[PDB]
Amino acid sequence: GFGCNGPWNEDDXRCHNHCKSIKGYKGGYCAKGGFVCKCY
Repeated sequence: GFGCNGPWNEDDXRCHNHCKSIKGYKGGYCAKGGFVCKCY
């Protein structure tokens, strides 16, 4: 996923910052297995 490329590399901060220039997302984090960039 976005930034979250697996449990060996969780870029919570490319995840938080794909979502966070897009109005609608205040942030995000690696949710599922370090692969899914879950944003809110």
